[PDB]
Parts: sequence; C-alpha cells; structure tokens
Amino acid sequence: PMTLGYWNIRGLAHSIRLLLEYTDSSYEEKKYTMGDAPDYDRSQWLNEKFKLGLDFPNLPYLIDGTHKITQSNAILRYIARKHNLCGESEKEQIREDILENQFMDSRMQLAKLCYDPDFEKLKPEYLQALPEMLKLYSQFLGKQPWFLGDKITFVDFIAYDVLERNQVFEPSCLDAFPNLKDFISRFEGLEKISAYMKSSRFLPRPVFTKMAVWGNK
Amino acid sequence: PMTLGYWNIRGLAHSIRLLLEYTDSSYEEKKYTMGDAPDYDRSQWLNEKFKLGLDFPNLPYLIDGTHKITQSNAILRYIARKHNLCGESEKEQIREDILENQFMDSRMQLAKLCYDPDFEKLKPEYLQALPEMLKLYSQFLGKQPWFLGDKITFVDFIAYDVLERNQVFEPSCLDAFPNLKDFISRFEGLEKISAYMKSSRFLPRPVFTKMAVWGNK
Ligand SMILES: N[C@@H](CCC(=O)N[C@@H](CS)C(=O)NCC(=O)O)C(=O)O
Ligand SMILES: N[C@@H](CCC(=O)N[C@@H](CS)C(=O)NCC(=O)O)C(=O)O
Repeated sequence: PMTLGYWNIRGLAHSIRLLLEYTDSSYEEKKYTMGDAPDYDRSQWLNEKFKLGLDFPNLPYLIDGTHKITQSNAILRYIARKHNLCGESEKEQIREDILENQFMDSRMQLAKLCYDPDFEKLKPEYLQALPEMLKLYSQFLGKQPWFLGDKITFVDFIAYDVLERNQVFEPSCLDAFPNLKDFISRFEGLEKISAYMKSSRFLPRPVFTKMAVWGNK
Repeated sequence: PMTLGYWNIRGLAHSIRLLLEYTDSSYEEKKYTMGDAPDYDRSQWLNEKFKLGLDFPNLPYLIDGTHKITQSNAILRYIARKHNLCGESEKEQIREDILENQFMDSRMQLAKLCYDPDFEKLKPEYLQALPEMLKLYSQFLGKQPWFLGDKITFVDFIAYDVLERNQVFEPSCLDAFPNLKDFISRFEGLEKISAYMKSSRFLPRPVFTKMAVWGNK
C-alpha cells in the first residue's frame, strides 16, 4: 500500500528502506532507472514527476494515502513517529537534531568527492580527514548501544548508512573505532535487518547515481 | 548569557539571530572575522574551535549553559521548542520537516552558484530556474499567513532568509507571487523584527563568506 519512489540505487533511500523493514511497514517500491552515459536519460521519472500530487516533486518520495512526502529526512521522521522511533526528552531531541544534520554533511562530503571528475586526486585528502570525522561520531556514541541512548531511533538508520558506506569506500576506516564497528554489527544483527540483507530486495549497490565517478555501478 | 558564535556575515546565522530577537532571548554574539583574499585567514575561529566543549565543533554554535549546540537547524529547533514555535499536529510536523530540508536545498543551490568561479556563466541558468522554485513555495503557502498555518514557527524564519536573499540576488523575483511578497512584508513588520532591522546590530550583509564570488561583501 505505501509507495516508496526512488532511483534503482542505494543512495538516499537506503535508510528509509531499512527503517520500513525494521518497522515491518507494508510497502512497495516504484523504482526509476536512470540511463547511462552520455545522456543519463531521466524520462522515466520526469514523465510522472508532476503527476503524483507531491508539493515539491523529488526522489525519494513516500506516498501513504493522503500523505505525500518528499525529503529523505522528512520521510524518515514520518515513519519513525508512527512507531515511537524518535527522541523523547529535550536532550534526546538535541542529539537527534545535531546528528541528523551532521550525518547529512558527512554524506555530502563523500558524495561531492565521488561525483568530482578529479576524484583520484581528491581521494587521498578525503581519507586523510576521514579519521577525524569518525572520531567525533565515536566519541559521541560512547558506550551507548545507539546514538540517542538505550533505545534505537531514526538517526541510527542514517548513522548506519553513512558509516557503513564509508566502510565500503575504504574497508579499514573503522578499524580504530571498536564502538563504531560494534554499532554496525549490532544494527546488521537486528532480526528484521538481518533478514532483509539476505533477501532479494536488499539494494546496497550501486551506491550513487550513474553520473557518479565512483559508486555508479 | 546565551552565546551565538558565527562569522561576521549574514549566512547561516541570519534565521537564528532573527529567531532570538523575536523570542526576546538573552544573548550575546561571539563574532569571528575571516581575513581577506588570498589567505582567507580563519585563525580567529580555529584558535578556539576545539576549546568550546562542542561535540562537533562548527559555525554557527549556540552555548546555553550546559547546552552546547552546532548545526543551524538544531539551533533553530532548540530555541523554538523553548517558545512554542514548532509544528504541533502530525500534518504540521510533516510540513515542518519537508520545508526545513527543502529550504536547505534551495539555500545550497544559491550558495553553489555564488561560490562558483564560473558564476557569470551559471547565473542566467539560475535566474531561469528561479521562478519554478519560488512557484513551489508560493503554492505550498497558499492563503495561510505562515508556512504551517495560522501560527508562526521556526521554518518561517528559515523561509524569510532564503526567500529574502533571493530577492537581494534578484529584486524582482517575488513579483509574480503576491502571497510570498506579503509574507516578506508580514515578517519584517513583526514588532521585534521591525525594531531589529532598524538597529545597529542588524547584519544583512555580507550574505556569504569572503570566499564567495557573489555576496562576499
Ligand atoms: N535533500 C533532498 C535531495 C533529493 C535529491 O537530490 N534527489 C535526487 C536523487 S538523490 C533526484 O534525482 N531527485 C529528482 C529530481 O530532483 O527531479 C533529500 O534528501 O531527499
Ligand atoms: N550544516 C551545517 C554547516 C556549517 C558550516 O558549513 N559552517 C561554515 C560557515 S557556513 C564554517 O565555517 N564552519 C566552521 C568549521 O567547519 O570549522 C549548519 O547548517 O550549521
């Protein structure tokens, strides 16, 4: 019944798909396929982009009855609120807001590099600064099993996505941080998540769109 | 007592400064001045970046007692929650979330253009796509005085910032949208906002950092 539209890629829909699975949500996916170089045909999407009743047509989008939502963050919060998967206390909300935006910045840093034609030259510099960024996430998490504390919330799904994808970009980046590796293991260990990663529906690749220099396939 | 730290520019602190003024908050600002080209000296900030107790040192930051916050959105939400300036119903929260992220995207589109070395070439294309962007916000707003309905909330402060700065970029951009123009008038007419705009503390310029091609001064 619920419809999740996005490109046939991991991208910004990864956290959403994982959350919908964890919450045992009833949904189907409308997958759009972008054409390859040099045209990068987006007609499949453009043909129905303005016919879905979306206020700000974009991908990903979630349709749930009269509720038509865009903006990955808004979609995650929407689903999470339906299952009590958001911060409750003032402190929990603060941590939630900070991380949501921080992770988005980290996500953009990786994306900017991966879409840069000079990807090769700029990569050494990225991996250089990566331990610094990871250290901050490691310090914030501490000995808590999840980012807001004892209870898993939506940011943990955003957290898993950016961290695990940095691990795919560079296999050894999380070595120095046991709690970050334990976090990944713990998330992938969850019943619903483990089952999903084993199913045919799991879509870990390609990481980015066909227009990417890295992660395009 | 409350401390707001940021560059001596409008940038990401505009919405926050306006919100603090509207809420009649008690605060002081720690201003950092970037050096001019070609060095763009950032030591004024870098010399104390890691001495503030911030979990993810960044600008802007807000210090409120034991509460140290980074990420403009998280700062706006923190302040808003203290003064009943957030969406309440599920529908309001959805509009709030969609707008927060959507306005951030619009903010980035303008900044990407303004920091691009090929600003002159890319400008006509931005101005071409501008009416479409503005149209969407106009349609969403409707006849409501504020973005979430009858009550003003934090997203209205984000909205004013991105809408009004596009107006500084192109004075005539809001002409075709009477409701957006009225929104701008309405916001600038609010008691606390009107008074703040007449004060010496008001900082509408420069729009971006000294590194920008447009709005650097
Ligand atoms: N900030 C938005 C970004 C949305 C976005 O850039 N979507 C890309 C794919 S990642 C797209 O192709 N959107 C379709 C369009 O703009 O027509 C979100 O987080 O959802
Ligand atoms: N997503 C962040 C972006 C923060 C950011 O880019 N801050 C720039 C000025 S706009 C800066 O100079 N940060 C200081 C630093 O990174 O050390 C926010 O919205 O607060």
